[PDB]
Amino acid sequence: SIFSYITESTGTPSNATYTYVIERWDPETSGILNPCYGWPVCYVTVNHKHTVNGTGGNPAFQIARIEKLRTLAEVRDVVLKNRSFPIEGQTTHRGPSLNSNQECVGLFYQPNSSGISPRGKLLPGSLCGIAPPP
Ligand SMILES: N[C@@H](CCC(=O)O)C(=O)O
Ligand SMILES: [Zn+2]
Repeated sequence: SIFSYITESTGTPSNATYTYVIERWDPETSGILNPCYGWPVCYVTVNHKHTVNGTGGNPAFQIARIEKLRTLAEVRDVVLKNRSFPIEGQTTHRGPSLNSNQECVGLFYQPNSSGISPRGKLLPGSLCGIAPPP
């Protein structure tokens, strides 16, 4: 799984600044495929749930192009090579009202590198608000 959690949500449900931690991404040993393999363009990003359905907002930043990577394990290899973990920082949400159970910052896949991301979703196995085991 991919473990991330928000440690502070400053503001209101519809206008918030999140402080977050993406703490750990466990090895990918079950053969899960990259859900955006074969798209013309796909990014893995740090992004947040923007709607009640969990679709992506404006990403904090993009980590890598991944549309040529067939498996989720290959995506993990590229993310862990290019970013030291834990990934920590802030991002912002302005849009639909989200309660704490609807807030989440994590690793999204998406075709766009900036702007609201209706086709962006958390990568498979993303856990929001749950700490990893020691
Ligand atoms: N930077 C955008 C954030 C949009 C979002 O919630 O993804 C704004 O403040 O309008
Ligand atoms: Zn948002």
